[PDB]
Formats: sequence, structure tokens, C-alpha cells
Amino acid sequence: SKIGINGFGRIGRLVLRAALEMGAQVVAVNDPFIALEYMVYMFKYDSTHGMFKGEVKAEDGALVVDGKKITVFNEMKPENIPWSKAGAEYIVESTGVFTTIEKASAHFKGGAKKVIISAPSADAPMFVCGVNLEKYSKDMKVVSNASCTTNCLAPVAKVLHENFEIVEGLMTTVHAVTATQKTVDGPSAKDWRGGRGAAQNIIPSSTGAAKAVGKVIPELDGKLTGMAFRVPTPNVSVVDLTVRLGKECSYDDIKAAMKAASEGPLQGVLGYTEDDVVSCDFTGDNRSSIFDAKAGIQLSKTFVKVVSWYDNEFGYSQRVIDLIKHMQKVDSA
Amino acid sequence: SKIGINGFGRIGRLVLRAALEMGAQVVAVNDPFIALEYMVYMFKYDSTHGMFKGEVKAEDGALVVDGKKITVFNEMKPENIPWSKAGAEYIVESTGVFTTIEKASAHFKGGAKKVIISAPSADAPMFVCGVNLEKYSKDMKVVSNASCTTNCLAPVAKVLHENFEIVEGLMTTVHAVTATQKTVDGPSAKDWRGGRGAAQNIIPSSTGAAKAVGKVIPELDGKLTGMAFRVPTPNVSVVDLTVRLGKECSYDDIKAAMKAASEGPLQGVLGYTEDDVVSCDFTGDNRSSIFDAKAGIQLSKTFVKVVSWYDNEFGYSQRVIDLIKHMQKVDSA
Amino acid sequence: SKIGINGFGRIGRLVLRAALEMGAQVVAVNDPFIALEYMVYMFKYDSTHGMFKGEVKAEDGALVVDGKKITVFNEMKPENIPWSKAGAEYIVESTGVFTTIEKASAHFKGGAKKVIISAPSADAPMFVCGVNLEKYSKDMKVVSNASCTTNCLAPVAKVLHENFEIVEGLMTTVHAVTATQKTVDGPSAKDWRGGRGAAQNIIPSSTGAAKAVGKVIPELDGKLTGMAFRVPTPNVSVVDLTVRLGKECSYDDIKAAMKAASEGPLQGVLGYTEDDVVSCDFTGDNRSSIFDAKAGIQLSKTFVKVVSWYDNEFGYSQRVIDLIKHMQKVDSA
Amino acid sequence: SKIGINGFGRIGRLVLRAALEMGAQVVAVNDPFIALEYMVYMFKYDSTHGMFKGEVKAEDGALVVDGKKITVFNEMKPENIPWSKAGAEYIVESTGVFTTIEKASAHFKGGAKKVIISAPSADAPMFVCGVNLEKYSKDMKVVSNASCTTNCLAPVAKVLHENFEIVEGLMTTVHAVTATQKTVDGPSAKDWRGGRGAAQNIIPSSTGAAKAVGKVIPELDGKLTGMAFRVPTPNVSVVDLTVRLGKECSYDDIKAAMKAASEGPLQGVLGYTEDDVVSCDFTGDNRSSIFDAKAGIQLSKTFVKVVSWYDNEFGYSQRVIDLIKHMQKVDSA
Repeated sequence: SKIGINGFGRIGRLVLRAALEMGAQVVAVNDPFIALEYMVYMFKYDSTHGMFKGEVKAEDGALVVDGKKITVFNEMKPENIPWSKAGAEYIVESTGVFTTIEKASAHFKGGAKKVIISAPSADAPMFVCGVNLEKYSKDMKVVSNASCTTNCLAPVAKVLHENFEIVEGLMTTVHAVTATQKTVDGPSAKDWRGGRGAAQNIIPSSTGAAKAVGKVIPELDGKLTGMAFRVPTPNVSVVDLTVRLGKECSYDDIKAAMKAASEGPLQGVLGYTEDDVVSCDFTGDNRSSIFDAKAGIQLSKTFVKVVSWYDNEFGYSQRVIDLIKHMQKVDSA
Repeated sequence: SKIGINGFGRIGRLVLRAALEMGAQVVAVNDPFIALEYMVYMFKYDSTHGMFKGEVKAEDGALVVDGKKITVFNEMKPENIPWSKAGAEYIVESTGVFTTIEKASAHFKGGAKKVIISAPSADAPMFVCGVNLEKYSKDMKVVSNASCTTNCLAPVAKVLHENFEIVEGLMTTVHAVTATQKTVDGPSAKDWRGGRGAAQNIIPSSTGAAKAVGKVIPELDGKLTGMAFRVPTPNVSVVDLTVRLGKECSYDDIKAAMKAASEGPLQGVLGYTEDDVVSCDFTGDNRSSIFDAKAGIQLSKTFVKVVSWYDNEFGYSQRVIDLIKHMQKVDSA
Repeated sequence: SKIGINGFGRIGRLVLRAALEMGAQVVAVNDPFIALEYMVYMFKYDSTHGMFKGEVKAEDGALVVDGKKITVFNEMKPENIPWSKAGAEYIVESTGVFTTIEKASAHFKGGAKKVIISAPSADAPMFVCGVNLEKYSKDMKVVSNASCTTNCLAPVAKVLHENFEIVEGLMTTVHAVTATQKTVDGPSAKDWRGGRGAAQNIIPSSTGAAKAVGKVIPELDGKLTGMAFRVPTPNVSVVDLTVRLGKECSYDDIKAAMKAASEGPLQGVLGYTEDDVVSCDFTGDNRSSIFDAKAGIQLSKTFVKVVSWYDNEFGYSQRVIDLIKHMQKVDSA
Repeated sequence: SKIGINGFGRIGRLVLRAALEMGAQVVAVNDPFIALEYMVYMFKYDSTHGMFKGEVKAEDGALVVDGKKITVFNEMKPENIPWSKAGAEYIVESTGVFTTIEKASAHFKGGAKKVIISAPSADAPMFVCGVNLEKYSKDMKVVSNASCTTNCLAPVAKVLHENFEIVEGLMTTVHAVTATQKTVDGPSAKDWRGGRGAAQNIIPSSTGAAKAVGKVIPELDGKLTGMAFRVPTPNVSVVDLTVRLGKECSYDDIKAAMKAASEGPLQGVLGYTEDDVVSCDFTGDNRSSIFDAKAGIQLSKTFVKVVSWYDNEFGYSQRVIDLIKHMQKVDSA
């Protein structure tokens, strides 16, 4: 699908695993810091998701994954990456720093057609698969796939709001550790709690996730907000949404509405389970949000707490490829 | 004080540490399973709270801690413990098994004057220090000190209800691992999620805490309920309380009300901080509930989330001694 | 291959995964404690090794795994398990308690032909695949597959001794946590260090592994001994063998000898790598021992330290099926 | 004492804590990256060693700890720190970057009298308190305090060599995580294993410790070498030393020799225990090396394994202050 990836960090590298897994075609990778023999090692071994089953080798200055030759570039500034040379047209911008339309637009100088920011953007239209893809029009040059917690929250909020109306809600995500955290207490000037030892601590943290759902589902703007607790697990997180509903209902109506949407309009985005699951059961899960039927609780006919799991690395990687596929189809119709 | 302790598990051992920290007097300990020389070792060394500072030895069938002799019994059945033989009068029943009035009364067959269940009871009146100690009357022979999460929830629920009226609240506690969990996946018949590998997993779980607050503050009965997530930390937990309030207010009004209560009627039970704290900052904290001012969020003038920390092992042990000291005052008044 | 498994704990349950994976046929499972709906859950979800990809259901009092109907029994005493009724002939005895020939022999009363103890036996001949299988003769009714650390140590010691002669050696295994450990400091009367919180601690522990290599390779009897440090990882362990050799050599002769044996007589038992591997890279590995070329060190021409990884759960499960296959072939020739 | 500290990372902060614990006087701290109000916070709160007991505030551009004013500089280059301005004379250079005599000499441009590198040095004479302090002469202007693992190895190597003669030794340290590791898999160009997820993994690593002992005890030069395994614990490490000895002996002779040295010439540096200890029992331990008597094993009268614990953050910080106090005595003698 002429995909180029900028950044070979955790998201770039798993977006590449996802593409391979989904039959997609990545033709170029850019990273200023990882050299090609290091790229091979990093792609091949993964402590959370297992060793890549397939051949990964460096051959003539290209990364070669199961025969697929991927051109590698090591440019510092996006404007200088020669995307056109590899034939990379739609590029996943995963560095975390070129996230606004102006900045992401620097990929057009090297011949990119469209840029997909895999992070919240302050101004590029944000998409969540299964919720607002019909808003995408081929004239959008730079889009964003929002965050992995927005991709978990927005499914479950779409179903709750369509059927019972969300009057207001407050969310907590119990989130696995990330790369921005510290093995032992270290400096983190912009977030003091975030520099404290990640394996030792439950750490309060912020999240713009519930805010961003107000952008993906405009009717929920200003009705949701939340926070995060980082806890010592390597991956897979859980949204805990407490919501005041507009229409009286039972918990079995909430379970029935969620099962119905996982079977139809949100098939493959929203999952449904009634088992005694814990977080390791969703390592490698491709869905954006998996509603846990037995964990939620209802205090009253309009006040309830809903629980939804997400593999914060893997489901979001798979959604980046889904948004590119949707985009391509819309741009060639 | 003439305290006796039944059970030498984490609660029993740490109530012995708290007594010694607080000048209270423990004269006998019973455990059917832990022999005297193993008691010396388990009390002396503690992975979370550290080595006991002071001398701990077994001398003539007694446990001697800083010169104090503690008679040791190894009886399976309460009715068989010779409490009067050791001069033990106020028994902390900490095994978790004899929690109703009918079952805890077996201690009177051995000469006990009062029994304090250090766990929730289906029927013994439950106390939270700072919230309802004035309900205690000297004719109550069996009382309960409720649980560590109720001791964290109830102070915060009391200030919120007094000042703004709680209409409805749903609670989550992000809870450190406990002795009932498993190092690797194994059998837990009653609670299948609870048998899954504790260091690997975020584990949904139940909590009666929120329900128990309706017992302690009768006007919150049926207005509150909640759940727990067990996460891989050895100690210290956090209550995440989402509440709809009767009176409109700002978050600064909630902060002011908590600060004031921690300086006055709840001094020593409820703490207040505005620092960038994490859970390891509360290891060894003696207070029942520390309101984290900076972590809460308010969505509207009546819908807010409040975060309060607690060292689930240690604040609770100290409260058991405070409950016994209150009781001995009323009983000899 | 008419296999019956006694015990549905971690080894029993992964021996069943291994059998399915290897085309073997298990016709019965016995466990007194796990009921069939709990067996389905436990087999299906695994925090370390992933969800079973396949259908697992209870159907008419049988566990049915991908069409394979497995009869379940819930007997407390091995003598009473009716193995003959399901046609279970070779039974994997994995409970950890019926480990001597007399005790394991209790399976013959229910019609078992041969018993394979998946633990060290004090008296049943111990086998390690790739090292002493030719010692097996069809008249042996009860054999043992030794332990997962013996299955890692014995390969690597066979190669070192055949080529350079082991004069003496001392081993340390840095071992992942096991089921006998405790989430927080708890009682463990027979091993006080072993009751201390597993996620918090490096814990010295014993191991009979090096002793048992003296039984599998009789020429090394009395020349090896060692110990274990339990550390907070859920699976995959590493042997660190420090050895005084009889013949002068270089580290490159040790690497060459190990590569040669992994390519021929020890193919599939002993692996060889020169990558920058860490323990998660061997989760799911089927080999008994994987020699790490870059981690070992040589001080002198006869004194060296060798490093070998093993997935202490998975490789040993796969070897139990390999020993049964070898046995069957030898018993029907 | 007039101590200055360069760097406010884990070693810098804990050397400030140790000085205050020991009555020593620190008059200035430099860190280019950590601002004064963030210094207050990082010093006050500590996940492993706990909250500082005492008042810590920023007052007029100074860090005031228990009434003591500490002038703060934020200079990138040593030559630019105005050490004489604050009356700082003995500088603990703890950044890890200025470790040779040529690089550490940049501190004299600012008025320093002596520089103590709190890390190994390629050329500054290295000291281990208790082993070779008598080699210090007042003309040495730049010295090194070696590393925390050398401070654990060298006392134990000294008793073993004095009494039985070390012919050959290979060491492994099972080492807690450090600040150079990663919460999740990421880039570590120089050391690929060291970038893999620290809480997930046992990680082979290098150590110069054993080589450095040949510098500190010149007769062990070239007789020792070793490696490290980084494991998921926040602090406290253990040396596993396998040694061939010149003189035949029993393990009881090694125990007796260690016990005697800890009562006499190594009192305070080497500790001795015979309890069932685990690593959390040594958090905050001030000693450099605690011999665990019960964990070692002896194969033959000349081949034994010795286990010694150390709190890699804390014993080392205390030794830096002991080295400075020795130096100030000799310099004013």
C-alpha cells in the first residue's frame, strides 16, 4: 500500500509487525538513531510480543523481512527523507514530535502523499476506526489516529451514548508502564511523578484521552474527562469508565448493547467477553477495546462503571494499518 | 493494655509491631501453624517494613521482644486458647476465620474480656477511628475494626458527605497484592481471576469496602458501591472515588474541606498533601487515608473524582491499637 | 500414544499443551481439586504462554480440546484412578508427591502400564533426553524425567566433559519464581527464605540439579554441585556453570564444541546462539538448554564460566513427551 | 568537612543523605539539569530509601536541609563551577563522565582542593575502605572510590586470599536494576541487552568489578574476572564468587575467618550473618559487604562458592564519606 514509517521506536516497529501480519506493504523506514544492524535486532526480538517468526536480515543497506526489501533512511529532519525514492506515499509518523499539521507536513517535501500521525494531534483531524471514519475525505493530507486510550474509550462511549445517553462520565485508565518512565527514581522535569521508579510504584498520571473523545464523537464534547494510574505491568491497560446515563437501564441492557455492537458495526474494534480474564489474556489482542461483562457494576439505573481492556501496543498498531487501508480506498474511488 | 493476638499472619505481626511502636502491651500470641523460633524470624525480618529495630529472641517458650515476654500458644480452636493464663483480656482476632459474633465468642471460653475482629464482620458493630468511635459502649463484647479499604474510604466519604452531600458514589481501589494471590497461575476455586499470576497481571476483584461504609455512616447506606484492581506492588493502595454531590462546589472547596478536617476532627486519621507523591511515599505511613489534592479532577460542580492513599498493611495495624485504647478508656470510665 | 496425566497443575497442563503441539494423544486427566469447568478455564488461559489457540470445552463430563475428548477423573488416591477405562497406558505423574517407585507404582492398580514421574525421583531411573536415553530398557516400569534444571545442566555438561573433561564445577541457576513461593512474606516452614515476598526479593535457594547430573552422567558423580537464586521473573531461568577443565582450551573451542553438538547428537535438546538475548527471548522455547556464546567468560585455559538459558516450564514439558515417545518405541520393537 | 557534590543523580543524592546521617558537612551541589525546586523534591522523596526525615526547602537560591544551607550551582562544565565561592574543598564527582585524572582536574579551575570520583577510574588510585586506605598519601589530588560491586568483592577477596590464597576466581553479581536500563524495550546502542525491558528480564551484563579488585589488592591482579545478571529488583545486589584456593580448608574455616574479620579489621565494612536473609533485609544497610554464611557451598577443600550481599546504592554512599574523612585526617596530620 506504499507505506513509509518514520520512527523505529515501539510504535513504528509494531506498526511494521502489524502491516506484515495484515498483508500491507511498507517500502521504507526512517530513523536517525538506530543503525540497520540494530534495527534487525530490535525488530526480531521483542520482550512483550515474542520473536518475529520470519527471516529478518540486513542485505545491501536494506532491512529484508521475509523477502520484503524495505529501504532504510537515517535522516534527522523529516523534510530531508527522500520518500519518493522508495515509493513511500502514505507515511506513518510515529516519532512523537512532528504531530501538528505544519510539522507533519514536512514529509511532503520528500514526496509523501498523506501523513498519518500515530499520536494525538492538536489540529489534524483525529480518527478512531469503527467510530468516525466516514468523516475522512480524500482532501485531508495529514490525519491522526488519536491515542491507544482514545481507541479503547471511544468504542465503548459510542455504544453507551447511542443507547442510553451519556450525561457525564469520569474515566481512570490503569495503564502499563511506558518508555517515558524510569527504572529507578530519575529526573522528569515536565512530570515529577513520572520520574519515580516505574517497577516500584502506582503513579498518578494525566491523559487527554477522554478529552479527545469529545473530538471523535462531537456530542460528548465537554462531558468526559479522566486520569491514569501507571502500574508495574509491561503492557495491556484497562479503562474504568464511571458514567451517569440519561435513560434508565439495567446492567443486562448495557451487556446486550455491547454484544450487539461487537457483532455488527464495531466487529473487530470492540470485543465482548464474559470470562474471568486478567490483563495477560489480551497480550497480542487485535481489538481496540474489549468490554468485560463481569467486572463492571451498576449502582443505580443511571449510574454505572464500565470496564474495557486494551493491549495498548498491539490493537493501536493494527488500527494504524486499518486507517491507512480506509484512506487509500477513499483516495482511489 | 493486656492485649492478646490470635494469628501471626501479616495483620497479626504488624499489630504486634504497632503496639510496641505505641507503648501498648501485648501479653500473648496464638498461632496453630507458626512455631516459636519461626515467629522470631517472621517478626524480625520484613521485606516491606524492614527489620525490627530492637531485640527479638525465643526464651523459655516465650517470644521476648525488647525485654517484654509474650506467652505463645499454638491452638487451632479459639475456645482452647488459655487467654486468662497469660492475663490476656482484649483479643485482636486476626485469622480472618472467626469474624461473626457467634464465632468470635469462642474466645470468651478461654477468659477473654473483649474481642476485636481485625476484619469486616457480618454482624459485630464496625468502627472506623475518627468516624464513629462515639457509638462504642462498654457493653459491646465483640467489635470489628472494618477493613483497610473502609478505613481509607470512610474518612473521605465523611468530609464529602458533611460538606456537600454524597448523592451517589462508585469507588475503585487500585490495590497492592495480598497473601491470597499466587506467584504463578494456579487454583483459586472461589475466585478464578485471583489465582492468576500476581506479578504479571492487573486483576479485577471485589471489595466490600464501599458497602461497609453504609454501616459505619448509616446515611451513606446504599449510596455507594465499588470494585478493586489488584496490581503488582507489595504494599500501599489508592481509593479512586467518583461521586455525584448534592451541593455545587469547586475542587478548591473539596481541598479546603479536607485540609480543615485533617487539622481537626480527623487529625491523625486523614492526611492531606499537595505534593507529587507516588505509592512508595506512603510505606509506613500511620494515617488511614491521605487525600492527594493534585490527583483529583472535577468535571462539573457536582461530579468529581477524589484520590486518597493508604498503606493497606500499616495504617490499619495502628488503628486496631487506637480502637483498643478507645475501648479500654470507655470500659474503665 | 495412550497417555494419561495425573495432576492438572502447571506441569500437567503444559505437558497437555506439549502433547497437542506434538501430535501425541492424551486420553485421561486426573485431578482431585480442579473441577472440569475450572480445568477448561485453566487450560485455556495462561498468563505466561498465551491463550490456547483451539476449542476447549466441557462436554458430557469430558474435557474436549480440538475435538479430542479427554476423560477427566477426580480421584484423591492414585490407586483408585481407573486408567484402564480411558485406555491410559503411560501416565505422566506430575503432582509432586508420588515420586518414588513404591508410590508411583500405585498407578498400576488402575491398569497403567508405565509411569513417568515428571520430577526428581529418589530411586526411579532418571533420564535426560539427548544424554542417557539408551540406558532405558523396556523392563523399567517407573522412570523419571529429572527436573528442568537437570535437563538444562546435563546437555552442556556432557559436551564440556566429552571434549575437555570436567575436573569439578559449581553451578548457580538464576531461577524464575515458582508456585511454591509467596506473593508477600508468608509461612514456609521447610524453607524460611522461600516464604519471603517473591516479587520483592532475590532469594537464595537450594537445587539438587547438579547432584542429579552425577546420576544421569555417572562419570560426573560427586564433581558438581550448586545453588539457586529465585528472582522476580515469571518464567525462563539461566544456568551459570563455573568449571575447572582437565584439558587446556580456548573459549572458541568451547563455542565450537557446543555448536557441533547442537547440530548433531544434541539437535533439538541443546541450542546455540551468539545473539544479544535476554530471558524473554526464550519464552516458549522447546529446547532443553540454549548455550549463550557471548555471555560466558574464560579466566584461564582450564577455568571458565558457561551460560545456558532454559524455559523452565516449556522445554521440560516437551521433553516429557519425548521420553514417552522414546519409551513406546523401545517397548514395541 | 567542606564537601561539594557534582551531580544530583542517585549517587549524588544518597551521598548528601549519608553526609547528613554521618554529621559531615556539604556546602554546595552542582547539577546542570536539575533545578533547585526539583532538587528539594528528589532529595525529599525516595521510593527505595524513604522520605527524608527532617526539613528540606529552597530558600534564597539555596537548598536548606535541616537548617544547613547548601549553595546550588547549575554548571555544565566542571571548570566553570565556582567551588571556592561556596567554600567547597573536597568534591565528590558523581556524574560518571569526568572519571580520569585529566577530566576530574577540571574541578581545580574552580578552587577545589581534592576530587573523589565516585566511580572506577582508568588512572586515579582507587580505594576500598577497609582494604587499602593506608596507601592514601596527602599528595594524591584525585582519587576514586571504585564501584559498589568492587566495595563488596574486595573485603571478601581480602579475607579469602589472606587466609587460604586465591589461585583463580570467577564472580557473578546478581544485580538490581540501574538508571541506565529501560522500562520497555528500547535503544541502547552500546549494549543491546541493556535496552531490553528491565522489569521483564534477566539481562546478562558486564562488570569491571573483578578486574578492579586486582588494582586494589595488587596480588589478585589477573586472578579474577566476572559478569553480572541484571534482575527486576529496585536495589540490593549479591556477589556469587567461585574460587579455587591455595590452602585446603573446610567451609567452617571460611566462616570463622569472615566472622573474625568482621569483628576486627573490617568491622563496619564486612558484616556476617547466619540468618535466612533475602535481599530486602539489606535495604539501608550501611556495610559494604555482608557474608551470607548459610548460602555458600564448598565442593572440595579447595573449590568453594561464597555469597555476599550489598545494598548497591547505600553502602557505597556511606563509603564515599568514610573515604573523605580518612583523607581529611591524613591531609591535616
